[PDB]
Amino acid sequence: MIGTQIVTERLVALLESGTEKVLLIDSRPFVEYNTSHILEAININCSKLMKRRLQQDKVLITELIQHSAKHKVDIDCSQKVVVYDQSSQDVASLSSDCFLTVLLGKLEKSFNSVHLLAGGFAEFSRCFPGLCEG
Amino acid sequence: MIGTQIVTERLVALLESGTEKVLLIDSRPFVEYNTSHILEAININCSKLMKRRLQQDKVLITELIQHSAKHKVDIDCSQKVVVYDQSSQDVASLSSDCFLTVLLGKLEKSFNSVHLLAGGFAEFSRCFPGLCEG
Amino acid sequence: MIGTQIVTERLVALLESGTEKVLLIDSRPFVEYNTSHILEAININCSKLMKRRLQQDKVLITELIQHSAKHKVDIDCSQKVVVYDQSSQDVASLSSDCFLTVLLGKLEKSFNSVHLLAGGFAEFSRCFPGLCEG
Amino acid sequence: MIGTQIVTERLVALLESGTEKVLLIDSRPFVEYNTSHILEAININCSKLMKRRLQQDKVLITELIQHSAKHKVDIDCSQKVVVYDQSSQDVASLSSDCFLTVLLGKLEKSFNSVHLLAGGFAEFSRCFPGLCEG
Repeated sequence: MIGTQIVTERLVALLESGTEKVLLIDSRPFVEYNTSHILEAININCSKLMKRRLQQDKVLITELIQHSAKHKVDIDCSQKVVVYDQSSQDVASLSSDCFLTVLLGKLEKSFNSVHLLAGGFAEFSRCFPGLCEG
Repeated sequence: MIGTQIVTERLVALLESGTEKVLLIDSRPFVEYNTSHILEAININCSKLMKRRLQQDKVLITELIQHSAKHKVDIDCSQKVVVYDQSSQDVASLSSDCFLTVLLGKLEKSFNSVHLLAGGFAEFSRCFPGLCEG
Repeated sequence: MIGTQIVTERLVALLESGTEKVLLIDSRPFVEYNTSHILEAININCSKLMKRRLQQDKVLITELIQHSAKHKVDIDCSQKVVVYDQSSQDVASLSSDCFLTVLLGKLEKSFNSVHLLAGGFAEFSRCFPGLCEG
Repeated sequence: MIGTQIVTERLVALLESGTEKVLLIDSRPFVEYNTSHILEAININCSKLMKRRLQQDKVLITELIQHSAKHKVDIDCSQKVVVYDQSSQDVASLSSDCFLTVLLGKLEKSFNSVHLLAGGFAEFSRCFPGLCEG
């Protein structure tokens, strides 16, 4: 896993353009997600069990994404994928074995461009409240 | 689905010099596969029942690829993927609603480089019988 | 250089439905190009002198592509690239040290998807004479 | 231009792995570069003139990279490219028309993975002094 980031302003620049198709993933607990999240973000359960099954490779990230979608999600390895939790500043500040870290590895294998959101939902919701759904 | 081909000879070249990881997909009936197939190739049942599940996006291709593997098949979008049937010369000569075309469409979505083997397992086993497996 | 092909028919399909940007490269002598070439195709002189400059990496392919364009050719690595000569059936039938093979090698380095047109400008102009340009 | 970042720790993780080939680009003035820079970083002159020629598309970024290399540089669109200046924190904190911003656009077009180093040479040299050359 390489691990790269995108900042809020640049994500919004990305969303506002008909340039790229974005897969937005919210890796927080569902109460948080259901409470508020970035528009059209897909909730991927931050479970300790799900982490085990992903690293056991008994679940595929592409499988989890689609099962987690209320919509019928488009899986396409050309989609720019942005992941976020509550307040992680960068990939380096993560522990080697946590869920988000595991999630990024699986994603970087199935998608060409995978980025963590700098500051997480905390910063994003702080800057663009009109872009969050409750 | 765009549809590109690789000729039998460039496949071997692609294999011999391990500069790229190759995912080899045998899309023929199980009996044809189990008889003889290109070394290390993965069999994806030519089931019209599996077809209908793919077009329904009720099963993902990478899911279907890992299910059809004895070893731990590494789903990685930067893998070069080569599909083969019995004796298809190229992608244009395929019907609009056949398993292969359905298979290639879903594969090109999950994988960067996806190629049909020009001539199928007919010409390959006709040229490199030592690279086949009983 | 791996070496993959696209058949005349899938090229047109690739063009008609603008879901991908296509870079069309005519690798024949200038007189052959100027007579008739596939619509919008860029001519890259088959010069043994240009060959030697490419293998010396004294001229870059994207440099050579923009030099050989009347319009502003957008060098973009995510462009689908299709090369053609007069009547080459596939990449395997090419000599190890010919311009085409040298051209494809450098192109695959600068571009994600690079394909030889199966049958060259012979079969294409034999099938879509309306998509040729005098 | 999308614009993404990589932090020092993750760049070093990237360099230390035989996983990916990295193109390291130093976009500062040459006195700074010659004074000290990250090992094997290629100096790309931060010139106001060069900025104009790049945006006029009269110079190609792939052309500039190779001309700027004391070594014979490998241009290959699969190379992970990390760019850095003195102390830019993220892409969003850049002005829309500055050189670095122009540089990132051109690079993102010729390379699949292009990232700005979070904090620039200032932070990198602050953390890994043994990885800088004077």
